[PDB]
Amino acid sequence: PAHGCRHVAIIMDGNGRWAKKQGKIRAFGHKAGAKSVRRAVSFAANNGIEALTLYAFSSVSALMELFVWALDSEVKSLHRHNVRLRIIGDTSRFNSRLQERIRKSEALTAGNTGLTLNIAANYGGRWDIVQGVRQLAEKVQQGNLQPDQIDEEMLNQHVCMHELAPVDLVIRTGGEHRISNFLLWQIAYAELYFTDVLWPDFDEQDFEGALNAFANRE
Amino acid sequence: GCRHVAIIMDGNGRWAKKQGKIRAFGHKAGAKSVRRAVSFAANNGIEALTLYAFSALMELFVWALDSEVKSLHRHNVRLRIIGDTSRFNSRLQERIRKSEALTAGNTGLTLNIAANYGGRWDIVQGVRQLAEKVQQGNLQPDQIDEEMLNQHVCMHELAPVDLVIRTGGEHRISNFLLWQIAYAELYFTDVLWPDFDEQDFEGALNAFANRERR
Ligand SMILES: O=P(O)(O)C(O)(Cc1cccc(-c2ccc(-c3ccccc3)cc2)c1)P(=O)(O)O
Ligand SMILES: O=P(O)(O)C(O)(Cc1cccc(-c2ccc(-c3ccccc3)cc2)c1)P(=O)(O)O
Repeated sequence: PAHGCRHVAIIMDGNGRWAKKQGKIRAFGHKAGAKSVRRAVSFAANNGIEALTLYAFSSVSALMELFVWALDSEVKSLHRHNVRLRIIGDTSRFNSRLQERIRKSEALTAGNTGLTLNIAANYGGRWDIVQGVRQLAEKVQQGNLQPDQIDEEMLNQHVCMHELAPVDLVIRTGGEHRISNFLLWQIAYAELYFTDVLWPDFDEQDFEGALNAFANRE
Repeated sequence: GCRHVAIIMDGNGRWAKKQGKIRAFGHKAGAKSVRRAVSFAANNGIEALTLYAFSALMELFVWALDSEVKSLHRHNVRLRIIGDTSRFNSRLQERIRKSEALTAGNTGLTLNIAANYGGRWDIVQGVRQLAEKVQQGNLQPDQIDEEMLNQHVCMHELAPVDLVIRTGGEHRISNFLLWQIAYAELYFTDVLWPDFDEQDFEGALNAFANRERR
């Protein structure tokens, strides 16, 4: 599309600060944050973005259960919106019901032709590089791979989201200017966009602002 | 307290053109800004300063080493070059090795110059080392973890990078440090490298300080 942006990653932060400023509890901030997630996803779909990767930053094993569990009611709506869903992160420690649910959801939306929405859950950028590395170590132990044949491009095939367009833009709301171990390998050439807007208030116009920044930046 | 600053020095050529001068002029001013930045870091107890030049130079590299290494040593600065130097000519490689050997025991600022460096390359050199230990048999694929990999990436022996500064206007890491900046504060300034001075540097350090608090 015109903005030249195919894949956007967002570090969502500030829901709690937002609530507290309103004199409200964290639950209120979560309702507002989900509403902002729904709006950012439709915005992305309606604007020709191919992939949207979302990371919720928290101001632990159970939390990442709730989080991904909530996303369950959302699956049907997402499917109906022709969105392809994927969960990225270490879910190897999640009970196998979730892992099946997760794979059902991924199976279900797998053939949709709209926005590919990647949701981070128990994700870490270093972990991501590590699992890809383990995968190369296996091929070594099997005598199929020679250490010296290992290059960037090869490791690149084993990190999360290798099959999607490379990340063009990473937006971080909430005021902090750090990656906080979200994508690392994948952001080597991405435009980085930091805004003080808290996630609950980040809307279509804020998203347009980031895309135009990227459009003119490149 | 900011212990290790990494800087993506960008803007020399664009700067030259603004003055109506040739590229070589920007370089000259570029190198003076490096001198000033390194003095500033040493002058303020920063443990490590890592410099990445973002874009013959092999002979000039020999010259920067032969000419400045003596002063850095006198300033108790420990010098290290990071990146792929395996293909530079052997004389430059030797010069790099001696300069490093000469200042290795210094205890002041450790100045890391990234030459022919890339963040992905850096992670891959570490991976290859770990693959060797697997091929041999003294490492099980699933024994590999974050800590282990971290022990084979450049600068693992130094304080973790706290602040990455990119001058020149672009808002990208451009395949500079990747594994190492997972928790680093990122500071972008439109100031062109030749104009980046003590005040600009402190501004970034202040940003780090103030933000570290809030
Ligand atoms: O932004 P924070 O750090 O204040 C916090 O809300 C965590 C958080 C960050 C970003 C996004 C979200 C969030 C993302 C998604 C949803 C959501 C989405 C769909 C359905 C239900 C709930 C709710 C909340 C939560 P926390 O739980 O740490 O107060
Ligand atoms: O413990 P509860 O039942 O009070 C509540 O937190 C449940 C909840 C609803 C929506 C989202 C979340 C939630 C969102 C995000 C995260 C999270 C995100 C990133 C890292 C760690 C934790 C954890 C939990 C939790 P609620 O939103 O109803 O206050």
